[PDB]
Amino acid sequence: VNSFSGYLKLTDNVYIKNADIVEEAKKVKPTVVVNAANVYLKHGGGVAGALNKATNNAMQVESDDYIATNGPLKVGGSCVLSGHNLAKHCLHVVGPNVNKGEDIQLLKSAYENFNQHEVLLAPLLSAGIFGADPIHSLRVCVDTVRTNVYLAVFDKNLYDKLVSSFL
Ligand SMILES: Cc1c[nH]c2ncnc(NCC3(O)CCCC3)c12
Ligand SMILES: [Cl-]
Repeated sequence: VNSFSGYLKLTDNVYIKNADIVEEAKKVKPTVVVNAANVYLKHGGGVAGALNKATNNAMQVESDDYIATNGPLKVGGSCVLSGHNLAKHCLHVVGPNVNKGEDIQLLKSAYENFNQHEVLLAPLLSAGIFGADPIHSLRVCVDTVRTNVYLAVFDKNLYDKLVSSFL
């Protein structure tokens, strides 16, 4: 039993809800919130820009130190950093950004990072400003993640189409 509430169940292990991931994380304070990161951990917009804003830029400060030490992530890769006031940990996951010409096949590799965590709050990887089809992203999520994932979809109109088209 967990404190995730109001989710529609899609599979044994995948759940979904129309919700602002920022407001969800503050309410639940999950063990892991997933960020839709880029390789530079520059949290300028999208889910990443919103989460960082909610941390009063502490996420960005921590991220800049991480990059200065370790260099950029790989597309499809991840790192675990602090969750600040939103969660215990933030799993920064880099899905391919179609608006940069990045290979969409790397989306499966990106979702594989979720399997290292028993329970996560997460957005659809490569959706929104990363330019991929959110329906496809949901399919890859369901077919790749085996741990318990609570997907937050910000757009109510997008949320309804995702549910209404799920096979
Ligand atoms: C930008 C943002 C703020 N809070 C959020 N919570 C969950 N998802 C998000 N953006 C990913 C989308 O696919 C959902 C609708 C268009 C992009 C956000
Ligand atoms: Cl977005």
